[PDB]
Amino acid sequence: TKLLDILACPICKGPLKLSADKTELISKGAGLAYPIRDGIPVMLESEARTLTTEERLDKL
Amino acid sequence: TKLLDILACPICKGPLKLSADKTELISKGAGLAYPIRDGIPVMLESEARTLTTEERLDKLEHHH
Repeated sequence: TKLLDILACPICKGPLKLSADKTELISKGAGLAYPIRDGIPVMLESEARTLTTEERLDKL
Repeated sequence: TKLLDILACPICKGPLKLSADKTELISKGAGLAYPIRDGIPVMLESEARTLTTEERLDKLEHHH
């Protein structure tokens, strides 16, 4: 069991992925990216970054 | 690399370990366990459980 498997999106309760630059926790389920600051995942809609269009699309 | 490699205790900045029952992020460096509530790791001292005497001791592998 790994941490990323039990954390969930504060807004949609959906799965989170570690961003490629590893500074955020991505919630596609909500079109949001929670920032990781001072070593804490900042789970607040107020602090989250809105995913860009390209980020919301499916690479597939 | 894994998430636990990037996260640090907000108090002492030391490593964090997922607890046995997976409901807490323990910070031995701070003697606290941060609860994970409904998928959110609430990492504030005011919300943490202070580690017991047994948890704070060094893990003894072999007999003595």
